Amino acid sequence: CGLVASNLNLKPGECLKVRGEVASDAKSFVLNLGKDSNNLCLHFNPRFNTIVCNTKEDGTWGTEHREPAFPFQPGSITEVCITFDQADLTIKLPDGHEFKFPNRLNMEAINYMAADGDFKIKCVAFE
Amino acid sequence: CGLVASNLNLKPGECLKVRGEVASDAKSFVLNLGKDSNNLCLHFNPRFNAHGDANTIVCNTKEDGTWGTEHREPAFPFQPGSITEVCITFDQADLTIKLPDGHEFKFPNRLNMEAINYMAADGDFKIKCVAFE
Repeated sequence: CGLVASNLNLKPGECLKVRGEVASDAKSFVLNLGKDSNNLCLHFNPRFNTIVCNTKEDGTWGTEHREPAFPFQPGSITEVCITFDQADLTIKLPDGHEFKFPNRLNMEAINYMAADGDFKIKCVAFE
Repeated sequence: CGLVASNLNLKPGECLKVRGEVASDAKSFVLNLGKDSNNLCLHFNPRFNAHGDANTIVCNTKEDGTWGTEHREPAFPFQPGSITEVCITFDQADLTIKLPDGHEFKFPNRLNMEAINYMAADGDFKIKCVAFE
């Protein structure tokens, strides 16, 4: 499976920039953010067509949001940026388009990040 | 207590670039590399002080939790409160550590790691960027 990072201590206003290579045969990939594997403030699941976003609280999936698809290209290097406040997480897509996603679990920090095997993380930065 | 990363899958020849902020009160910091927390191919513990005598780079390994024979490299003048960068690569023989001034030193791959999957910083080194080149 993909890169896993803990003790991130990402605070409100701070920006998490993840650059990675989308598999040439990928039909989807996954980026999870939160406190741990069972507590996610953001399950980011683009599908090669829609973007599924959800939360997880104590292992229990929340209600999915679906955003309009982003034309991620297989075999290419793409970049996603995540910021958050008490109210919303903001997800910036490569084309500069943004959407918001509620901070339903009222997380005060993002400490956990994980990608799956369909998204090879090449670069993580905290801005 | 600092960022911890797993499933790195760093392979021979690949460069691991770690950029981070040295704590303003730091007299040293620690960056660990290996298979897991108990198995380290590199314990990178630079000790800097412009106003102290503890100036040296402590290097060691850890095998099943046990520290190996520690090596000491010449000190690097890391400045507290600054953002610094280190790049690490490896082959079967040695790990190569690239310091900010471009200076390199080597450290033996005594535990014969074929891949690095684990990295951890301490509370004195706040990682800002991790890159795989």
